[PDB]
Amino acid sequence: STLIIPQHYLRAILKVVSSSSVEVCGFLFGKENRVLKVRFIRNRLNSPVEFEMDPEEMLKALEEAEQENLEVVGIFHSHIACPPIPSGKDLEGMKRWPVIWLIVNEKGEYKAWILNKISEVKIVVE
Amino acid sequence: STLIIPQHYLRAILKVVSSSSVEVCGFLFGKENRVLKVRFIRNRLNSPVEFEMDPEEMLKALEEAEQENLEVVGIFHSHIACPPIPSGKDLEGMKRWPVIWLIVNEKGEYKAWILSEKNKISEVKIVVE
Ligand SMILES: [Cl-]
Ligand SMILES: [Zn+2]
Ligand SMILES: [Zn+2]
Repeated sequence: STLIIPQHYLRAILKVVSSSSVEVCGFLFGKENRVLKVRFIRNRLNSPVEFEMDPEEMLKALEEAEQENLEVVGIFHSHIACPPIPSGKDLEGMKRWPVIWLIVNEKGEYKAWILNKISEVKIVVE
Repeated sequence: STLIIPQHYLRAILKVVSSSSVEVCGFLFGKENRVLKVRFIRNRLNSPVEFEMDPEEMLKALEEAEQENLEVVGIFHSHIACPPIPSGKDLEGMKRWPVIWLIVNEKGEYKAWILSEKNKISEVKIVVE
């Protein structure tokens, strides 16, 4: 498993994360394992230790991707301070949404994960 | 659930954690939801970011507890410089050991966790008495 993401999209995510006091989250839209569009979604928990997508904004984003013939390649979110490795609650979310999970933090670290076996996904930056 | 822990036991755990450069781990032995004995167990990973109990010591601790008519109320361990919230590895362990998981850190924070009837992470109220 690999995740192919354009450099400028990953840098844009990292830049938002570097300025956020709460966990950030959103969708990686595209095709196969290739990211073609990034969509931030509001973290309705407003929290530095967990996230939950605003459901109305989530549905709107999914509708817009469908209109554009895009699929959900992944879910991305950030951690504050701690490493980009799934938490226990993250693993529960990966079972609900078994796509690629990209995790980043404010130190510029990034790793990707996919599902009862969890494996790291190699990130290919383009 | 609710976890009732004596104040001097929780203080002892937190002050050991404050002085430790690796994750600390052990058993909370007792009755029902009441901690009656704290037993530290070597972290065989000798790691600041994860833990695993030395099997040798783990077995002895459980037979000692049995000799005193005590049951496993919980497992406790520490995180260093991260919130006291279950890691992904912790969740795997919580499914193998469905008891209360008390997590602390070097900032003196402490939270407790169990898996619900749907096997989801759920927070447990801690009563310090
Ligand atoms: Cl263990
Ligand atoms: Zn996370
Ligand atoms: Zn842990």
